[PDB]
Amino acid sequence: SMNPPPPETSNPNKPKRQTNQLQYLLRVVLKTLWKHQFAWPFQQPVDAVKLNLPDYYKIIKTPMDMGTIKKRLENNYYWNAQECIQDFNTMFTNCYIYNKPGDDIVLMAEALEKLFLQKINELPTEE
Ligand SMILES: Cn1cc(-c2cccc(N3CCCC3=O)c2)c2ccccc2c1=O
Repeated sequence: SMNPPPPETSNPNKPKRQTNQLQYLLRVVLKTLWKHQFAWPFQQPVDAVKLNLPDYYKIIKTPMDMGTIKKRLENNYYWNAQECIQDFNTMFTNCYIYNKPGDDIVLMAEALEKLFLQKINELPTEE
């Protein structure tokens, strides 16, 4: 029932890049999802204490959220776009794993994921 530490957003010994694809993931993908009317449950780690979800971190062992992704992008945490795309996919998948089909949170994830897929469909060619 307690919260775990959040995912890492800083690691000075992890090698970093700022590729044109990563810039797109920030300027296009994250900004589009962040401003969406359904973004708010995804803008920070799930607070299992405040939300009374004592089993959330029993079931979800790879937590991820847009607040974390935003920090990772703004602090140039990633080497490549695939790492960040995997973070978005982890976020969506966690929601579908934990919750029931048709729950409000699942509908919200599905709306965000539809936009995510549209934006990643036009991920620019590297350099
Ligand atoms: C991804 N996610 C998110 C929420 C969820 C909804 C609303 C609000 C917040 N907030 C606000 C600040 C801290 C916080 O946790 C999380 C949620 C709630 C119930 C069941 C499942 C989920 C879920 O799967």
